[PDB]
Amino acid sequence: MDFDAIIIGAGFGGLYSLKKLRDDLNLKVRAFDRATEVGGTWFWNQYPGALSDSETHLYCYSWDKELLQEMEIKRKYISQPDVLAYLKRVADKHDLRKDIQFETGIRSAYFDEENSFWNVTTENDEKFTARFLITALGPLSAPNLPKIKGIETFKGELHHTSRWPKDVTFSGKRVGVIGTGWVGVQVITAIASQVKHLTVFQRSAQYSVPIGNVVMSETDVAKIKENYDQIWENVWNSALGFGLNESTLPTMSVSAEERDKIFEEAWQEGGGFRFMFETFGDIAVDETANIEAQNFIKKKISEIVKDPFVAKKLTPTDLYACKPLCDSGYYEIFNRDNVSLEDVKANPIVEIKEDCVVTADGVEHKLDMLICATGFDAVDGSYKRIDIRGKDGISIKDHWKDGPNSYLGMMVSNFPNMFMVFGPNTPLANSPPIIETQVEWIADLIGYAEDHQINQIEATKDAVDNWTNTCSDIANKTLFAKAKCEEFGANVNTVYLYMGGLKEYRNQISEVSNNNYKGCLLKQ
Ligand SMILES: Cc1cc2nc3c(=O)[nH]c(=O)nc-3n(C[C@H](O)[C@H](O)[C@H](O)COP(=O)(O)OP(=O)(O)OC[C@H]3O[C@@H](n4cnc5c(N)ncnc54)[C@H](O)[C@@H]3O)c2cc1C
Repeated sequence: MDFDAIIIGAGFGGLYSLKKLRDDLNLKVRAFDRATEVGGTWFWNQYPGALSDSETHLYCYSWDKELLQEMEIKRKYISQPDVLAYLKRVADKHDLRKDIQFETGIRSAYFDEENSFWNVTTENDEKFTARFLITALGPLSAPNLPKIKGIETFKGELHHTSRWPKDVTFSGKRVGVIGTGWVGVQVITAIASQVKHLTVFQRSAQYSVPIGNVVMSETDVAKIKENYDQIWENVWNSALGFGLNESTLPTMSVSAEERDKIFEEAWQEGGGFRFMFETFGDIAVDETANIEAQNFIKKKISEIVKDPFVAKKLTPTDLYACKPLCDSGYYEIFNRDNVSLEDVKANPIVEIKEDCVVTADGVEHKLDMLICATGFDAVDGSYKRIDIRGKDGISIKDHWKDGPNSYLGMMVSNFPNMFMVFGPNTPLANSPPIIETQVEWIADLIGYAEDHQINQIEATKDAVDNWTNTCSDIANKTLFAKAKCEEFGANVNTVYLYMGGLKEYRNQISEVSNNNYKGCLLKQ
């Protein structure tokens, strides 16, 4: 056996997994990533305007109190270069890179039932054995594309936001962006003032609220650092872990004037989860409440965008649901003389040619640069790109052919000694706290197994199915089921997130570890 544990991924999840298993459990560990450096999604996504949804002081690890006191809190939210710099400092400080093998994709992982360990094979045909396999593959996968006809004929710059190259310049160029979601809102806002002309190809108009990303004073920062213990206690006692005052107030239980005041206060403070969950307690649950949130944003759109026909084209016709978006000046962009909005739901893209995007009306939109601002695949995307075989050689893709599943978001029946970080049916909450929660639970179970000579840990089918039912029962009280959210698993009816909150999740998994790991088979 080469290692006690093998870790796939060197983002937030894989890095803390390595720290806990190597330095706290004193195990022999190796992590692998295709990336050339740590950071995960913050290494891969380097597009213009990439920015956290979580406020800076909470989008980080909490377990190293020296790091908390040391860390840079430059603005209220944190840019992609600065998240990457942070994670590199973590790897510096805890000497992680010597046990990470970079530029190394994992092709397959086959469980050896005779030896109760995993046979792991890299894409360069290196074989490694390890008792435990930690799959820290992240909650999102890159989504490829149904090829637009003729895309291969385009002779200008063709950039995908999931593989954004260095050295891109914008001045003097006609630029187009396909995609107006999470990523597209950030890219469009960042580049509109830099290009000669911007054409935005909008397939679905989405809601977005201001992010309110401001510089943090030394005073601001000192008071956060003085109160950090209480700040994290509030995280662990919350549903979402975003530092919000999570509301229980029903939207329709106050007057129209008081409702507008509450929305306006959130709009001015900024933040997508703030607008959706600090204002009232039923926006994601009650359609009448949700329409109030919709209308507030639609009214802001009509006030910001002066041309009422442009404002109409930007105005959504859907539920205010899915992961809430925020922006640094998105609707304002459409007042610019050098910006054109194309509704490609009404006027679809039908072809790309050597110098243009062609819409169904026959119009050739001439471009020097075309940007595909893509969405993301759900969690199981990264898993079916690895040939993972468990008991009886059944693959993870086959085991999940009828929909992904898990016990607690961390274990899959028929896949012993494998632990997922951010696997299917993990809570919806701020990611670093979820990740620390899961990594610490896995390490407690693994350290337990080492102390009790147990060498095969497996969730039962009944435990997996009960968790699917638990998640289904919560998720179907909400509008997220009805809203068809790609990042929650609508393209895999079902929402593959535990939506009972971080505090309740930590109660659920602590009950399991406290009751002799019920739902798990512990074998010697
Ligand atoms: C632009 C953007 C902004 C975000 N902002 C927020 C935010 O504000 N708040 C929040 O809570 N979440 C946010 N997220 C969600 C984000 O996924 C998490 O916060 C967190 O970064 C996930 O870390 P991870 O280590 O779990 O996964 P990742 O960072 O995705 O790391 C997974 C790693 O696994 C590697 N890997 C996968 N398959 C293989 C293989 N076969 N072989 C080798 N390596 C492999 C990948 O290369 C990747 O580096 C954001 C995501 C994006 C894309």
